[PDB]
Amino acid sequence: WVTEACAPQCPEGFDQPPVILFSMDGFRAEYLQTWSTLLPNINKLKTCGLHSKYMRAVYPTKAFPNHYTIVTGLYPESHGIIDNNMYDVYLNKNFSLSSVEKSNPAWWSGQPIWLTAMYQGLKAASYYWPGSDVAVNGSFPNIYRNYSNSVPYESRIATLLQWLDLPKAERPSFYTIYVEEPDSAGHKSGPVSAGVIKALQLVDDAFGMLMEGLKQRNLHNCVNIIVLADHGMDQTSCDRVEYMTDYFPEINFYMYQGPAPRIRTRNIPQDFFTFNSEEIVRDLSCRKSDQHFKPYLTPDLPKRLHYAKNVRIDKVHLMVDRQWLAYRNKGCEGGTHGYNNEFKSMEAIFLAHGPSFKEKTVIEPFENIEVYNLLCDLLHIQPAPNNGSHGSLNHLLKAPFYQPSHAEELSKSACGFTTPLPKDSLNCSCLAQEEQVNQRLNLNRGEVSATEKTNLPFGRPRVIQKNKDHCLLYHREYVSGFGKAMKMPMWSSYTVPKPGDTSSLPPTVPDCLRADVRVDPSESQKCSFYLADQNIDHGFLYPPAIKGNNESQYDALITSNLVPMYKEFKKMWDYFHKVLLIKYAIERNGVNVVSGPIFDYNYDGHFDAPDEITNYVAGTDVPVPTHYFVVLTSCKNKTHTPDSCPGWLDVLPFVVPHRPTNVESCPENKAEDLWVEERFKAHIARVRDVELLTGLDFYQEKTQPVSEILQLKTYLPTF
Ligand SMILES: Nc1ncnc2c1ncn2[C@@H]1O[C@H](COP(=O)(O)NP(=O)(O)OP(=O)(O)O)[C@@H](O)[C@H]1O
Ligand SMILES: *[C@@H]1O[C@H](CO)[C@@H](O[C@@H]2O[C@H](CO)[C@@H](O)[C@H](O)[C@H]2NC(C)=O)[C@H](O)[C@H]1NC(C)=O
Ligand SMILES: *[C@@H]1O[C@H](CO)[C@@H](O[C@@H]2O[C@H](CO)[C@@H](O)[C@H](O)[C@H]2NC(C)=O)[C@H](O)[C@H]1NC(C)=O
Ligand SMILES: *[C@@H]1O[C@H](CO)[C@@H](O[C@@H]2O[C@H](CO)[C@@H](O)[C@H](O)[C@H]2NC(C)=O)[C@H](O)[C@H]1NC(C)=O
Ligand SMILES: *[C@@H]1O[C@H](CO)[C@@H](O)[C@H](O)[C@H]1NC(C)=O
Ligand SMILES: [Ca+2]
Ligand SMILES: [Zn+2]
Ligand SMILES: [Zn+2]
Repeated sequence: WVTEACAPQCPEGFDQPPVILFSMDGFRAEYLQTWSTLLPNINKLKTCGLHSKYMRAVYPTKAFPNHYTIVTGLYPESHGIIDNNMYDVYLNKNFSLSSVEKSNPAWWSGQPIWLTAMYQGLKAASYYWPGSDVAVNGSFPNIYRNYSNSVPYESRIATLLQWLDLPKAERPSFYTIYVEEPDSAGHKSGPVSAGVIKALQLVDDAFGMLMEGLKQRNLHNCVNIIVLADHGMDQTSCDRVEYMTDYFPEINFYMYQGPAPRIRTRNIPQDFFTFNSEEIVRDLSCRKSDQHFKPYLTPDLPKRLHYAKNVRIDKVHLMVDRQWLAYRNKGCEGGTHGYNNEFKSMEAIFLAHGPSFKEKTVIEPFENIEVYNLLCDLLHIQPAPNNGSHGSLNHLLKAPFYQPSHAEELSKSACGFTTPLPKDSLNCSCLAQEEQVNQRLNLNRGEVSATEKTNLPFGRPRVIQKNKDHCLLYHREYVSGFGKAMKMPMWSSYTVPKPGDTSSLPPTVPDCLRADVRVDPSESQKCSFYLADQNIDHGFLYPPAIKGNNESQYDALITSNLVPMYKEFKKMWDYFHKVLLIKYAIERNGVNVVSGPIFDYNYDGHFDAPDEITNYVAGTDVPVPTHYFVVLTSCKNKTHTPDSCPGWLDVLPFVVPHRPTNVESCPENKAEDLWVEERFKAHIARVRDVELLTGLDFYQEKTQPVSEILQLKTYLPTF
């Protein structure tokens, strides 16, 4: 097989292609992009078959959360396995690799692929996998095997080939195989060592034994083999470790030491809920200028990670930088994993071979949460509710099983111009003159279609929320979707064109703010609402001084486009729309911005119901957003503008947390140009992430297949 050339070639007896999920622990993308030629069998698979540049892991980048994420399609917070070592309050038990509690079905949530196959009339066998040796939802896989890390790989492969020798009735359709290397060698020496090469050569022979075995069984060109990894590897040193003793006078708390630290109380389960978690982050927030970590609360963490809604995730969490560790006391060598999944060193591998997959194709990077949807499509089975976008991975397959469709709108738009005179002043006034700008808001059929072409190129974001009373408001420079109930816009779409050298930019008009004649005063936001609240003040979603002359910016300064913002948050919001937005408009040759509020007080990752919202503006029914999104959209080819682009798009979304203090960025000593960009970049999320938090599906009028649009939806930009 290793000497053979690139080729369904399935023989009689086998009617459907079998799926094998090969896992090589700690096999980073760096290993495949540098040492691939040293691996004869793996190099023959990357050339003939299909492979990605890298496969994005899930935080924390460890075996048990990632392996179980691949088989379920759920985030660690949803499937329960948030860490290899964790504690449950309600069950009052400790989960550990050495403990017997690993076999307890109460820890394991969701439905893995092997069970999904069994519930749909397909047998599933497994030779090692975190969860396969556990009775998830009562049932066990058809051929499960109790874990033993010291078993030789040749015997593991031999028994898997023996399962394929079984007759059609007893013969399983789905398989999984786990390998400890090149992870064990990564901890022993490091990611750039001779030790990992020997382990990489050892996994190559192990994969070689499977392909050579399948060759004599005439299944090497029939089997849909998927060789992937859980995480990557990063070098560590005893000099590159942050000690907690240098931050606290006395340690009276339990900490999960390593790349993903979690602070918990010792007295459990009584003092768990009453433990002052917000105190620890406050005592760790920018204590040193050369600090190698950042303390975070569960909802304060970047939304893209999806690591908050689970009782096992301790409220106080630590975000350690690249190559650096965190320990409780003074009492390391080689390498480790558990860091941010966005990091280059934590990028896993993905390689596939078979008749279902496209031959000699190098696909773009994707998240492990999507593997479950692909596995279901390969086995011809309906998936269980997972967090992966079904249909996103159709570009990998020659013949896609699931054809995705656009998200159905559950709420119809129904605001209209009648007279330019306002019924109620709403305690707001502009010093400037007669009401001439009020008639400019009133646009004819042609003028509406003009702004629905320039500022709305991919169409209006459809409301996926049930009974959401909303109205569409049109302006010459921006189109917005006002939310009648929350008295603020859900979204605001506007295409900023490519500007000149622009050394001096026009400033925003101060003290000028009028009332909207289209929106009814009962559903309108009053300026007196922010008068009583000293902490929160009126902020505009769409910046007025971004398009046109001094007269044109009068449309934004109205009761509409007004959203509640903190005085400290405005420093991040205004600087981004005055310096950064223009800077990235030059690089992309114009940019389409879709911005709005996010309500996620229950930190589940989904949009909040009116009852779910806990904080409102002082003595008013207008809510306060938890986060604010900014979706920047352009094109892959820089020659075209977002208003008129034929081809593939380029996206840069954000989920900026709406916090009363900039304690996350730490603005002390640093000028706005040194921390605003850094925070936005740290809070970059997928288009699917903004969609789930708002209940607004984007890009529905874009002339491209639903499968191709989902690739942009799942896309996460990495710098
Ligand atoms: N199904 C399983 N059941 C129990 N233990 C397993 C199973 N699969 C793998 N393991 C064990 O989990 C290890 C991989 O876990 P990890 O890579 O997540 N953690 P490790 O390398 O020990 O170091 P840390 O950075 O977490 O300190 C393997 O080497 C096995 O010993
Ligand atoms: C889980 O294991 C930890 C130890 O790893 C246990 O923590 C101890 O809990 C007692 C109170 O019950 C404290 O006084 C000790 O200080 C804790 N130990 C350490 C090392 O800090 C915990 O009780 C275990 N939980 C269960 C349910 O087994
Ligand atoms: C994996 O190990 C477990 C625990 O040793 C085995 O489970 C036992 O199975 C027998 C029947 O074979 C039952 O009578 C026991 O009650 C089970 N114990 C527990 C704690 O579940 C299991 O059979 C082993 N599986 C394999 C494939 O070796
Ligand atoms: C990931 O998917 C799961 C399943 O679709 C979601 O979990 C469900 O969420 C609803 C609403 O909160 C609950 O009523 C269900 O009980 C949950 N089920 C399970 C098994 O957890 C989860 O919210 C999704 N997460 C994201 C980020 O999309
Ligand atoms: C558990 O198994 C039963 C079998 O009847 C099934 O109906 C149910 O959906 C399963 N639940 C999960 C969470 O897999
Ligand atoms: Ca929510
Ligand atoms: Zn691992
Ligand atoms: Zn490991």
